[PDB]
Amino acid sequence: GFKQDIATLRGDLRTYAQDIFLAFLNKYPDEKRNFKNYVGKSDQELKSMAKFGDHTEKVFNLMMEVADRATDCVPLASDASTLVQMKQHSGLTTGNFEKLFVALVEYMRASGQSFDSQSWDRFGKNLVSALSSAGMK
Ligand code: HEM
Ligand SMILES: O=[N+]([O-])c1ccc(O)c(O)c1
Repeated sequence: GFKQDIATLRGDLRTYAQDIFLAFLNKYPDEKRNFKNYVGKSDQELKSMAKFGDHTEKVFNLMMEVADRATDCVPLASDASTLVQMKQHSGLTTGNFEKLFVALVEYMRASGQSFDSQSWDRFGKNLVSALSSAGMK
């Protein structure tokens, strides 16, 4: 289920982080607007950049923190607030996060593995609604 998926992901976090983030950027080309240093580079090129692996993993580490602190795939309000208030997230709307988890859910379903896709789908929707309650546009 959800808890095991957190362990699966954390076990090889950098690899999953990159795979899922690439699936997201490729599914929603316009989203690269929030990542000017990633434009005009193939998946394999992005992989070779230090800050791509570093940032993507640090994103997914935080995401696993929030996921693990969640109850029934409902994240803590304080975790959503953290995400809203991050200076790096100044420009963002819940739409950015919604698309990320759409991509994440899609990745899981297409994976050979028994991820609990429905739980992650719920977690994503519940994060979005919590982001809104903590003040994100
Ligand atoms: C649950 C979802 C997310 C989590 C947990 C998360 C977490 C983080 C973390 C930890 C950092 C700092 C990374 C570092 O120190 O290198 C970061 C930076 C950043 N994030 Fe998020 N993030 C999420 C979603 C998003 C989304 C959906 C977008 C835009 C589509 C976004 C855009 C950015 C930008 C622009 C930065 C700083 C510039 C950069 O590192 O690319 N984040 N995020
Ligand atoms: O949301 N993500 O997955 C992100 C956000 C910023 C990054 O620099 C990154 O490599 C991934």
